Amino acid sequence: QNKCALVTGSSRGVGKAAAIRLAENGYNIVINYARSKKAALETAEEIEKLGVKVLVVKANVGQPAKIKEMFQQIDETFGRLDVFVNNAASGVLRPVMELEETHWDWTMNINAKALLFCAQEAAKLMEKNGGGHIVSISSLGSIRYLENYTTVGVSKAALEALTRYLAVELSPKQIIVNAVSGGAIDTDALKHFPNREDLLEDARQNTPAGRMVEIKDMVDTVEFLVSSKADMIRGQTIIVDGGRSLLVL
Amino acid sequence: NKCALVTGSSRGVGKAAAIRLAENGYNIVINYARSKKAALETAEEIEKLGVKVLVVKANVGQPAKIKEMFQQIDETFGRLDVFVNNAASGVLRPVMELEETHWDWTMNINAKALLFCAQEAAKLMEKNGGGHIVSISSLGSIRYLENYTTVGVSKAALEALTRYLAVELSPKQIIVNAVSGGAIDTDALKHFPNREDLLEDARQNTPAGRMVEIKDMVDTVEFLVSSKADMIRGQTIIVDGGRSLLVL
Amino acid sequence: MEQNKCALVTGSSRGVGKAAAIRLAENGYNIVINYARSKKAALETAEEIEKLGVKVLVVKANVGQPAKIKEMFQQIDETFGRLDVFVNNAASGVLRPVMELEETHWDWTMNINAKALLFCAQEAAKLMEKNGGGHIVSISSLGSIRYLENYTTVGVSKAALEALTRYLAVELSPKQIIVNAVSGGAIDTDALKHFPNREDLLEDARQNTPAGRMVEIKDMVDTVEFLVSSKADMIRGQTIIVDGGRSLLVL
Amino acid sequence: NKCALVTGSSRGVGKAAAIRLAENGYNIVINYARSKKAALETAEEIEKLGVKVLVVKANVGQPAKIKEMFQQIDETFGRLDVFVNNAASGVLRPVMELEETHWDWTMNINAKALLFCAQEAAKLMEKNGGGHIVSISSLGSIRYLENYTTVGVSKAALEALTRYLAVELSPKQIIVNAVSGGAIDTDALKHFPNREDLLEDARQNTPAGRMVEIKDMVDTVEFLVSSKADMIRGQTIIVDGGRSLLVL
Ligand SMILES: NC(=O)C1=CN([C@@H]2O[C@H](COP(=O)(O)OP(=O)(O)OC[C@H]3O[C@@H](n4cnc5c(N)ncnc54)[C@H](OP(=O)(O)O)[C@@H]3O)[C@@H](O)[C@H]2O)C=CC1
Ligand SMILES: NC(=O)C1=CN([C@@H]2O[C@H](COP(=O)(O)OP(=O)(O)OC[C@H]3O[C@@H](n4cnc5c(N)ncnc54)[C@H](OP(=O)(O)O)[C@@H]3O)[C@@H](O)[C@H]2O)C=CC1
Ligand SMILES: NC(=O)C1=CN([C@@H]2O[C@H](COP(=O)(O)OP(=O)(O)OC[C@H]3O[C@@H](n4cnc5c(N)ncnc54)[C@H](OP(=O)(O)O)[C@@H]3O)[C@@H](O)[C@H]2O)C=CC1
Ligand SMILES: NC(=O)C1=CN([C@@H]2O[C@H](COP(=O)(O)OP(=O)(O)OC[C@H]3O[C@@H](n4cnc5c(N)ncnc54)[C@H](OP(=O)(O)O)[C@@H]3O)[C@@H](O)[C@H]2O)C=CC1
Ligand SMILES: Oc1cc(Cl)ccc1Oc1ccc(Cl)cc1Cl
Ligand SMILES: Oc1cc(Cl)ccc1Oc1ccc(Cl)cc1Cl
Ligand SMILES: Oc1cc(Cl)ccc1Oc1ccc(Cl)cc1Cl
Ligand SMILES: Oc1cc(Cl)ccc1Oc1ccc(Cl)cc1Cl
Repeated sequence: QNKCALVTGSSRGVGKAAAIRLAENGYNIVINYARSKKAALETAEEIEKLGVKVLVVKANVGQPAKIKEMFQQIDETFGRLDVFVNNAASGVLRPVMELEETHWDWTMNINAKALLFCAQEAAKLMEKNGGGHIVSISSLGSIRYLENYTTVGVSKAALEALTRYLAVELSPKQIIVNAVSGGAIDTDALKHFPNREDLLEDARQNTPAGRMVEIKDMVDTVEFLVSSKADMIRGQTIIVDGGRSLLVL
Repeated sequence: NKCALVTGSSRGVGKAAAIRLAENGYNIVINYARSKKAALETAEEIEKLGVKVLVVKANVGQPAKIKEMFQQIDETFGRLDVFVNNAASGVLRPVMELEETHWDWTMNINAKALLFCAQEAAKLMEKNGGGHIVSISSLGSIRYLENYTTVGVSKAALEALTRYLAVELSPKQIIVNAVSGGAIDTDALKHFPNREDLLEDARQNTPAGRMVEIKDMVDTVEFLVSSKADMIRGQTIIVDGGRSLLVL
Repeated sequence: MEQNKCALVTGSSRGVGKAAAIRLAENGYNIVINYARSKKAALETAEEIEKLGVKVLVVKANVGQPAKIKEMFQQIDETFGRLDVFVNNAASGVLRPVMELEETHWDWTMNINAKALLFCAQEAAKLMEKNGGGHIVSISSLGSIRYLENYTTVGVSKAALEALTRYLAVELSPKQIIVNAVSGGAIDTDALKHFPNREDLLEDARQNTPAGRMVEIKDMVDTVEFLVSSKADMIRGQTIIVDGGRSLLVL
Repeated sequence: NKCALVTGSSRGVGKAAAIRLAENGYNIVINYARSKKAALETAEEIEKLGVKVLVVKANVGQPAKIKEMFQQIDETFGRLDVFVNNAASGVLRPVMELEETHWDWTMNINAKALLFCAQEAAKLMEKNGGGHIVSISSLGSIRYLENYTTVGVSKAALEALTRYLAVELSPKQIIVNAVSGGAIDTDALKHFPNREDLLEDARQNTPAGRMVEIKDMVDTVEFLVSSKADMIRGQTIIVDGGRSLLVL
């Protein structure tokens, strides 16, 4: 058969566009979501027009038992997996002094713990045909301060560190692991930020490139990192931000 | 007089940090999870230096135990000036063998602890116009150490939390940083199946020509809480004899 | 002015630069080959590229001299009338212990490895404006940010090269010029013969790279090709490390 | 009595560092290129602290003048324990306006100088048990500062040379590191056509709620030469009030 790709959180936004790009390149697709079922089924219908097979799996990736159920479905339906894009994220955006334990656990479980358990199940499927590629999506708040972003920034720093440990430990399985970090993108996720207009204004005005990052720019780097043209890039996080992080003022 | 808490100060780096702060006149809170005998021995040594000591058993992996410990500090000393986040644990095995409990145990003790300890520290620090927070990290936050995934991932989280705390606690005049060490010959190395490899690497490959010692880590902590480092914020200072520079 | 896009690669008579130029030619770019002394190698290279059905200009220019750079870009404007891609690849160096370094060793290395990018980028930007933009990619190594034995002159020059990459990436952005770099681990090429510890570098790369093999010229060229492709237009002032995971390790 | 050299110590950070070391008991070598009166005033101030001072005119962009200066230090004091590479100059212009003379000027003074000065320092230090070398850098080494290309590129070269020197001088018992600052309101800042924007950005956006002062740079230099920083090697410590953490 043909190669298969899973993209977590692919009902909308970056994940959806990544799943479509992989489908355009001949991959069968696993679409994943937590609650936005209608958008997930609509994405699946769009992608099936390309002549690939699509499996839609509801699985909150913050719960390893749901991860394991999802991968059992992938194994039953396709019997293989070749590309895995860890893209889903959630979070609680408030000042650090107001954070509660549930806010930390929710965010860390979905955004960083997910990669460890998805990577384990992905590797077991990838070993069947000789390897594969894993790419995670991160942001500038892993290494810099974004206002109100503590829970998510800390999870993304864990995610990038996990990307390094997996990149070393899964190399014997011929699995290539890396991450792509973005500057701000005008998706539904920005609506979580009470300072949404400030972020957009800053991206529009202060990005050296002269425009904001778009979903296509993140997808283009994902595509490269799964393409076989990037097999000796390992454990790296590539920053796609139009040059915004280079500045001071 | 000012008061300092060091989590995990029954032995190793934390014990030495607490002793150094006592030598500097700070009253001390010693904290442990199970090593009570060692914690009381440490408290006895520190009272010889002429400061007061409070010993608190509190597993920092549990926010409720954290809150209890800072309630005792408020009742005993009524203030806090220095907080060193030093306690760590972990499960050291290959990534494919890790289970959810191994992740939760490690992330709760090593990284979640700083969040809840920092919130409680800040509440006490702002009573007297501020304070300093320093956390202890290692080269595995940014590089690969064998079987160290749970711990390395938690130290990367801790350094990122250090950056977020350093910005958001600045209005309270609290100065927050971290110190990352190369390998040190403490009881922690007993957790590693490759202990002898780590020591031999540190001995032979460190440019300085010797291993990092506890004293080197404490020297940087002492600098970071001294008032001479108040415009260093959110930084992780690497103390490794130059080991991480090499790319053999 | 040429109808098809045109690319310059400095130091393209052999090694990574030669391979990058052949790759760009395979993708339809007309090519400027550049060398300082290896004229025969540069001419054989151009002959292989002409068989791909693109035009090739061969220019001798020591890129450690800004005057020779200006002459080179004057030849490119005269022959092709445009430049769309510029890959700053040439390097030289003096490999010895830091205590044995003399001023001439520093000047030679900095001039060819780092100063070259500034003046080549200025001249490239002037040509790139004829068609509204372009891409500049420089080649660096792990010695920019780490210690590599005997590599002080070159490592310091590559750190300068990577900082110049960031400054150019910001300041050339209004001209729609995208500037980045690619940093490699060790590759079995003619350049390893410059190292008195060549065997130790090879043993290390072969034994300690997580990928289980050494970087090859092809892996460098694959990244170059991506960074000039239009798929990387919002990557700016970054250095992408291509080392099989080697730099991740400690022990 | 140990001896310390600080390049460019007629005014600004270099002057304050020389004063601080003199307060700590070091004999001092003051260095300048053109500000003779200022250098002489500085020496007079320092002589009042009870230490010996040597004033040496040497343009550090010229390795022959560097060699001459260290011969004078050897003859006068017979030793050197601390060397602070602080002198800098530059040409602040957009990248398209830069000429080869602007590059050579800036690179010779800011980066070439550390190589040759560290070579001569090491020959003196290794004769007497070793020493410390600290260079001063800025955020422009790793970030973009407007018009700062020549200086930012030279400072990236300086931080790389700091790494290479840290490794290769370790067998001589010489500890080499760097300190990178945010903006400071010194005479150097008047070379910037956007000085007012740098000052406003530093005052408004630094999380600490104030600008870095000369004293904060000096405090870190003092640490990095002190014995308490002997296992910090080839690191650049950022002193910027947390400014570099932000995006916006
Ligand atoms: N937008 C931006 O500016 C930037 C985004 N990022 C990263 O890009 C990635 C995608 O974000 P973006 O596309 O903007 O966000 P969107 O809100 O558009 O999409 C998020 C996707 O994640 C899914 N998801 C959320 N939680 C879970 C969960 N527990 N389990 C399974 N799926 C889940 C959502 O599905 P559902 O509705 O069912 O929850 C949705 O499909 C994230 O990792 C984000 O951190 C990085 C840099 C910048
Ligand atoms: N040793 C090394 O090579 C290096 C260590 N580090 C870091 O240094 C720090 C100290 O390690 P080190 O001194 O070597 O180790 P030690 O084993 O000597 O000391 C660990 C201390 O932490 C305490 N501790 C462990 N878990 C908890 C918990 N849940 N709650 C409260 N206290 C706890 C221990 O007490 P108890 O016995 O009661 O559990 C002990 O007092 C750690 O953060 C480690 O990550 C960093 C780099 C290198
Ligand atoms: N080989 C490796 O392990 C690695 C190499 N790199 C980098 O890759 C790049 C290419 O190296 P590599 O292909 O291995 O080296 P090679 O020796 O194979 O080729 C070097 C090329 O540079 C040219 N060159 C040297 N000096 C000048 C000059 N002054 N003016 C114009 N051309 C000049 C040479 O031509 P001529 O003979 O006429 O002088 C030759 O064409 C360099 O930037 C290097 O730092 C990076 C990481 C690893
Ligand atoms: N001010 C700031 O915001 C920041 C400064 N820095 C760094 O701090 C260091 C000191 O700068 P700062 O104190 O602000 O500047 P000042 O202008 O106050 O002092 C500069 C000193 O350098 C000397 N100097 C300049 N060129 C030479 C030369 N060729 N040979 C010998 N001495 C020379 C000057 O003496 P003379 O008059 O005789 O030439 C003078 O004593 C520099 O490395 C700078 O890059 C870093 C971050 C921020
Ligand atoms: O990580 C991100 C970073 C930025 Cl700058 C913008 C959006 C991002 O993505 C998220 C942020 C918060 C939540 Cl609740 C969910 C998502 Cl997807
Ligand atoms: O973090 C560390 C890094 C290193 Cl190189 C050596 C020891 C370390 O500390 C620990 C490692 C594992 C566990 Cl279980 C507990 C501790 Cl205190
Ligand atoms: O930069 C490099 C880094 C490595 Cl690991 C290997 C080779 C390199 O390339 C050079 C090294 C020295 C000189 Cl003189 C010339 C060149 Cl092309
Ligand atoms: O390096 C610096 C960085 C900053 Cl933010 C401010 C001043 C600096 O120092 C200089 C900058 C330019 C010149 Cl001509 C001379 C010097 Cl001393």
